[PDB]
Amino acid sequence: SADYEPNSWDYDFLLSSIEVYKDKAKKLEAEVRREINNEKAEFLTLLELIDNVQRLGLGYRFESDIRRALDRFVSSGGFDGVTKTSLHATALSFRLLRQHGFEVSQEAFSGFKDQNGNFLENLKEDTKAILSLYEASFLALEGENILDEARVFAISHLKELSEEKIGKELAEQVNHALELPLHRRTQRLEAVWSIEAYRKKEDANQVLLELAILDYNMIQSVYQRDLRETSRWWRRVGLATKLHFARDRLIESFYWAVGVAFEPQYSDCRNSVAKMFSFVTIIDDIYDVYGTLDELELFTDAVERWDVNAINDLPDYMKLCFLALYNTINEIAYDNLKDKGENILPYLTKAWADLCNAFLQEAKWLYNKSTPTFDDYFGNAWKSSSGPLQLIFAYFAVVQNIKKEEIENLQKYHDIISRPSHIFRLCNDLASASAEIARGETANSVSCYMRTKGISEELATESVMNLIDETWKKMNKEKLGGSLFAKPFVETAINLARQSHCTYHNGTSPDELTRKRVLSVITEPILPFER
Repeated sequence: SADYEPNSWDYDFLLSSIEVYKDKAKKLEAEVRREINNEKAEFLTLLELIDNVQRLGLGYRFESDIRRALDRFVSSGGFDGVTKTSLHATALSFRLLRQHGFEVSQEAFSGFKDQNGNFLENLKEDTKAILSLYEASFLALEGENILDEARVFAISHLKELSEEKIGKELAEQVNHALELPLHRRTQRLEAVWSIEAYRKKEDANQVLLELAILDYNMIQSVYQRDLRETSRWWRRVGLATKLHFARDRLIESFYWAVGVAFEPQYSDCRNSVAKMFSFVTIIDDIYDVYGTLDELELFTDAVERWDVNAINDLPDYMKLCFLALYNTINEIAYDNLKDKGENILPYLTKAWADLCNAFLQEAKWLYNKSTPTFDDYFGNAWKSSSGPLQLIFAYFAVVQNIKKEEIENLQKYHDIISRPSHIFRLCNDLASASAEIARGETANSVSCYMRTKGISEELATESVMNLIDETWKKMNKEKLGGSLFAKPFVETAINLARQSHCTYHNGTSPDELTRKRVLSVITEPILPFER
């Protein structure tokens, strides 16, 4: 059928003094759509265009155009011949195809090996192709050994590189890929970086470049508006000021939400997740350092009973904390009862009851100086991260028609939200591993892994790294098909993982990097286009 219905992100709506900005955005967008649709353009060129469009942060806007292009690139058999011509073309086309649900085999790289079954060592000459292969390897599924091998062959060459041999441009490109592959970096962060990079190319498509900048700043404006309303709500609750021991992480929480749902039409999800993580921060502090087991026991009990007529059992500080959570969640339940005509309160309260219990378990292991095996510890840790609770709330804010089966699967911690949480927990612990280890702390996935396997931090650190890689492959299959959930929500879940990779780094300085990123994504707009 024909679809003439409007999009929640069309400039005609998002840009309703400004009339000037709208017309230009639409004109630029029109020309870009024409290019992606160019029926007579060199295939490799078409693919490189799609790649920039996406890297610059505009893929969500030309989603159907790109699928259409990839479709005729396959039917015409342009892909079959490419897998025999260039490595760069194969890898790039492979990544874009798999990314868009297309069925591709790892055997498309078998033609770049030798009799020994190894990639031709001379391929390292074309650094560009090596970068492409690298990026594509990350979309590997379980079993695809060729891709795993390709990732190895790629990193070897990229590390042994230098600006002097490839140039300041390609060099900056290699360092970026290594820092974090495209498939794992959040879309908003990758866009800021690519836009700064593209605007320096002497042959960069000006129309596309202006559109990227204009669109990026437009979306950022929504975030600022979103954060403004949420900052008002937060300050209204005043929970952060009344609890002298608690730390305020509203801005950091919002930054985190942007990684989960960057599309402008997702303000609710963005706000729901920002608010939720904000409460998680305070409650986490309550169980981690402030509360005594007797009190923690009472609070946990209160969240399970979800009875407002029993807050007088809690000590003053928890009494305030509990009522704030109680109302906030009931608020969200109301919104859903009003919009979807469904009572989801049980699902939201269960998520919170579960989290608190995970927090309680850690408080107990800590108090009793217990030493659970990695499996028991981690099993509890990926839940205490709040990752699945955040996804359960995201669900109701992302899907229009909720399905009893889907929510029941989320309630059972289906792979869709558990896998990303595994990564969430692992990236957090990895970043603080060295610190907590040299301090005698054992409450950390890496530390726990060390004790459970009896190996060095270096050894354990690698094991955790490989653990993440495996999780990504299983996570990639979920999105590729055979999922109970709609692909849109599968991507949301995965974004939690992506955000995890970005908010947890080694270090520019660590605290310095977290400041720059939050500013480049929320506060400071991108410098206007220069002709």
